[PDB]
Amino acid sequence: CPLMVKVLDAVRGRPAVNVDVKVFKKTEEQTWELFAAGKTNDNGEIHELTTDDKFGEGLYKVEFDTISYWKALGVSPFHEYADVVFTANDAGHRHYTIAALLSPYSFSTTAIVSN
Amino acid sequence: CPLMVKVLDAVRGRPAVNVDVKVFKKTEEQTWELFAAGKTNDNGEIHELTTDDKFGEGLYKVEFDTISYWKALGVSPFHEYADVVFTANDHRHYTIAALLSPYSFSTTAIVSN
Amino acid sequence: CPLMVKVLDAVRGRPAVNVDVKVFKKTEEQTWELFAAGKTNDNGEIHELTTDDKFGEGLYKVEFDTISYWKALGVSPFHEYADVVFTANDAGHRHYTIAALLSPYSFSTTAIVSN
Amino acid sequence: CPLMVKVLDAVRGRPAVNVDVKVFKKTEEQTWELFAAGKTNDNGEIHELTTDDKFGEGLYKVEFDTISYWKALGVSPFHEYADVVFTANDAGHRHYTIAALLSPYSFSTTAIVSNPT
Ligand SMILES: [Zn+2]
Ligand SMILES: [Zn+2]
Ligand SMILES: [Zn+2]
Ligand SMILES: [Zn+2]
Ligand SMILES: [Zn+2]
Repeated sequence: CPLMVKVLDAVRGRPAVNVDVKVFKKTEEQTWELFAAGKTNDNGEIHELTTDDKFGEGLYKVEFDTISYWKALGVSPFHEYADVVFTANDAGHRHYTIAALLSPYSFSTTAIVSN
Repeated sequence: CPLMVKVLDAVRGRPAVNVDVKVFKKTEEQTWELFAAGKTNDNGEIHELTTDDKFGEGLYKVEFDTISYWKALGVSPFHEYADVVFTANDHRHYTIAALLSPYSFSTTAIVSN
Repeated sequence: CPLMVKVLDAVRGRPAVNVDVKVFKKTEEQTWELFAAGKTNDNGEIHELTTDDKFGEGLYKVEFDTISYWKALGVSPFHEYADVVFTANDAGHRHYTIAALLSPYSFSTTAIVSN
Repeated sequence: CPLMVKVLDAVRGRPAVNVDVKVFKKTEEQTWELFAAGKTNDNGEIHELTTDDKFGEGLYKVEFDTISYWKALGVSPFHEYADVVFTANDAGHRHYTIAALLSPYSFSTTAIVSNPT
């Protein structure tokens, strides 16, 4: 599984469950085309997402729908969403885990890249 | 000054100097239109990014060009760039703080009156 | 396994391997007594730090030896070490994961608590 | 001013006001002696914490009382407190800002170190 996410909620000290996650890929026309999608499970992870075959070289954007996550818990957050944009698989085959730590007015995102 | 940025480098423990920062604003055509731009100074701040008059209600995107920042220091980082998107319903002042590491990016919003 | 750690290196985008982790527990005499110790593996995890039986109610301190970690990579960091202090198991039995993200001049810590 | 703190609350997007802060310094006897203390103001800063004269070489610990901060806002937090320990002024005279970002189950800290030339 070459693209994973792990989302944690810094307010509750729990994985963030039901965070809608879209992955886009940049096209020759310089637009973002929807590549993959899911919802974080009980562990704040998205199983599947894509495959070594269908992945490939290019520029990807992983978007977490943070505003819906917070609003559903009665919190009024700052950000519309949290993006991670990066070039993938251009210097040999890697696996990417995108970790996101969520607070209402703050976010962090960290990439773990393996071989 | 109603929209500020403060950028820190977590590797050096110094403000991040010369980080290209673009601010966009969402339009009725559903596109991002360039609204403001600058480069962080010696304190990692951009000084007069916009003005109370020009900065109305709407949806804004602050973009930090992190890949250039790092590459120029001989580091090969993870992110192409780092976006902060939010709706200003202001009257309020917004500081976007970013902490930069090669494989991690952290952002906090400070909102005042 | 009721007390886990997960340590990531924000410079390399890799789990932080060989970080010395000591766990202390507060005593009646108001001192810290050494409770457990380990070194992060290839995934930045310590695997069996204590056990449900030995890990009771009280005040604990998890210490990461960050200065040795960085110096060994030729970096001269800011912090001597990074501590996480917390009360555990006082409102019923929980499992605790302490996540740390390391940069030379910055450290971040998050707790994940489950039932 | 050679030692500042700046404390932010990640839940509110506001400076964290009235965070109790203590600074300790390590002694020859291997113990922590209280060196300075304050409460964060409206900007989450404590300013005149110490002075270039009083603040020499050594090992210091800056402690934020996060549990009181949160409890006073009705939040039951995870950490008892948050410590930042570091050696200061051993390679020439510097100024230190310790920035802390607080969430109920998460704590983040960054050091900004400058050379007053
Ligand atoms: Zn593979
Ligand atoms: Zn876009
Ligand atoms: Zn158990
Ligand atoms: Zn101690
Ligand atoms: Zn001085």
